Amino acid sequence: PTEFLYTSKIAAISWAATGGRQQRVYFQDLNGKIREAQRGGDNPWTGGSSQNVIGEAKLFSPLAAVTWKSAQGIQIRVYCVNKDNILSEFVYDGSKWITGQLGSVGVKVGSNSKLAALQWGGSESAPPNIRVYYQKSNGSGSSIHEYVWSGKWTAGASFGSTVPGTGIGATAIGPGRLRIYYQATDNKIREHCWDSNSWYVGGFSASASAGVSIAAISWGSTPNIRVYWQKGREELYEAAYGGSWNTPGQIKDASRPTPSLPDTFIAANSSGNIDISVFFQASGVSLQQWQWISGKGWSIGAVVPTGTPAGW
Amino acid sequence: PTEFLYTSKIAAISWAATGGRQQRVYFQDLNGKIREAQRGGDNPWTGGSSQNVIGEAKLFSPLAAVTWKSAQGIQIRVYCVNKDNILSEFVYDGSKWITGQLGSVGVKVGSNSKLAALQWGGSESAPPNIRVYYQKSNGSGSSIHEYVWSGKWTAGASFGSTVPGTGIGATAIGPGRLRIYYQATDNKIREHCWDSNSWYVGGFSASASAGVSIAAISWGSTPNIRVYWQKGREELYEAAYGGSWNTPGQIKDASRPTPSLPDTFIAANSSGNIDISVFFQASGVSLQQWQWISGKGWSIGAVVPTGTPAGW
Ligand SMILES: C[C@@H]1O[C@@H](O)[C@@H](O)[C@H](O)[C@@H]1O
Ligand SMILES: C[C@@H]1O[C@@H](O)[C@@H](O)[C@H](O)[C@@H]1O
Ligand SMILES: C[C@@H]1O[C@H](O)[C@@H](O)[C@H](O)[C@@H]1O
Ligand SMILES: C[C@@H]1O[C@H](O)[C@@H](O)[C@H](O)[C@@H]1O
Ligand SMILES: C[C@@H]1O[C@H](O)[C@@H](O)[C@H](O)[C@@H]1O
Ligand SMILES: C[C@@H]1O[C@H](O)[C@@H](O)[C@H](O)[C@@H]1O
Repeated sequence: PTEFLYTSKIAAISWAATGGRQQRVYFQDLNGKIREAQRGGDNPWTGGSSQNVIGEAKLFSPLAAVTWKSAQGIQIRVYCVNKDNILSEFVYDGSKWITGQLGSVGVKVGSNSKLAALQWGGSESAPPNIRVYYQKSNGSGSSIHEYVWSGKWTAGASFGSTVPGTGIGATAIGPGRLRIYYQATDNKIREHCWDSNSWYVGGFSASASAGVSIAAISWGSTPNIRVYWQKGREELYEAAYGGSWNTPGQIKDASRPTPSLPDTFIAANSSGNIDISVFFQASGVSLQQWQWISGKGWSIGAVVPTGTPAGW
Repeated sequence: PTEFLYTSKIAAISWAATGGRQQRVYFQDLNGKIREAQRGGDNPWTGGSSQNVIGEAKLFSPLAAVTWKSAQGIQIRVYCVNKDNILSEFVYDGSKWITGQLGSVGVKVGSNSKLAALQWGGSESAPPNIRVYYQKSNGSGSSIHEYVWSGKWTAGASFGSTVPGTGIGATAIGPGRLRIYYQATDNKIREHCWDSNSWYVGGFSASASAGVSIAAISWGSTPNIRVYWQKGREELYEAAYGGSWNTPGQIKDASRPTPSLPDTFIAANSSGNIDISVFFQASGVSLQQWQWISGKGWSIGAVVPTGTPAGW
């Protein structure tokens, strides 16, 4: 066995770095602690142990993460909720892990809410623009809320009517161009857009099993968007936009059918042009990933270490 | 969600009492603590909360339990292993929970070993005869070992060649008549017997999926024996002896197929003539039970409470 909490949420990020793609994955352990696992290039994963704790949150807390490069180094922000359901934030300032200011704002989240976050603009010469999405109530037909950081935290918009505790996918397809994916009350995955001056319902739409976990990534000038969703113990689905949307298809391995455990979640990251990883929770309890090798295809990759309890 | 540890082992006992059947179930929480849930007659289950901790063991520790009535009241013994894989025992002396003497004997157990225990003779006027079964190594072809309590703890016999960390079912079909069920290296469930003066291979045999969890109960003058086994996410199997063995059959509900989660365990209890409960771990993560109503049949019964973490 491992110390990976069953039905723990997952958050993942990655950036291209000289010497290879850098990846960081965040997950919760049996104690409610949020751990980090790291990967550089194709070398095996590291971390994921009790020495890799970056913070603590309520058990089964939702998770989201963003990153960008600044003058002080690599910036990372991890969002979660505490035992009182207060949206909280952990900060990696380029050299160490500390607690962010978001917690002091006192944003209350629905107990069964998921989280999603996106960022754009952040660089060595510019400040980041962060958006965090969450829900206030667990009831059916609830909307999605947004908190904005542009110098200080402030409430943003609210939109959509979703299934209870819907999965949420969020990606910045361009500077100031946002796309949010969630599951509507009719079980169809919908899209909300912000291109410059206002929010509006996007054209994307797809049928999915109730309660799927959702993730989204994007890159390029077109731009290209990939939306992923998965119901535990079912196969992973991918919708791809490359100027227009294709027909969603399954990503699977004939020799390893429905590898994820029931009621679990996924997370996806991307960097460069183009590397993609989709994480899921499997028997073990293990943290695994689907990896994309442009041109070739999808294959299940290396297992991420998630600790070993005492006595094993 | 709940505080029930995913893939936690389960132990269950029951006895007939004036005013209704009494049941106690033991399971592990996210912190490694062993909790107790109780049931009297047909009233809903109680306990299972952080206030119902009877002890602590390593995470994913195997469990076994026995009970009998004495002059000081209801006696219960719960077996588990600590973080150093030392077989340990919790004692309910009729009024309170304390630690047993078995731990001081220093019996080392294989990290992936399961546990089984049986008892006979214990009453208000006689001392009990307890037997605990376990394994020393996790390798294929390993044997089963026994520890004996008849005034003091001492090593017992060793027998069989099993699959790694085999499930173990043990029941006293009569005073001094023991039956142990385990899975042999060929995946067939086998039986070992002790009727009076020596151990010997029993006649029972059945094919099963590799790594099934096994439980066994017995009662009556015939006597009657029921052997249960289950692989997580598959259906429960039952072999019934009523003078001779029938053909193993599945116990299932057409409207709730394979209700257990993958890689989970079961436990069974019985009392009177005749009440039977088979516990399993389902989505939730919940502790559920199949209940037998003589003549009628099997049906999934009430859910056992296993706590609610803070923030939910
Ligand atoms: C980039 C594109 O922007 C709008 O046209 C949406 O309706 C599309 O679904 C896509 O998100
Ligand atoms: C009570 C019976 O005892 C022996 O005859 C075994 O071979 C049978 O399988 C059964 O356990
Ligand atoms: C960007 C930083 O990289 C380092 O290697 C890690 O140890 C830190 O936790 C953080 O992820
Ligand atoms: C971008 C800002 O960085 C700061 O360190 C944090 O404290 C704020 O909450 C926000 O994340
Ligand atoms: C026999 C005893 O019954 C009581 O009700 C319980 O509270 C104890 O834990 C024990 O099971
Ligand atoms: C029957 C005996 O009861 C005692 O209280 C325990 O300490 C022994 O280990 C054993 O279980």
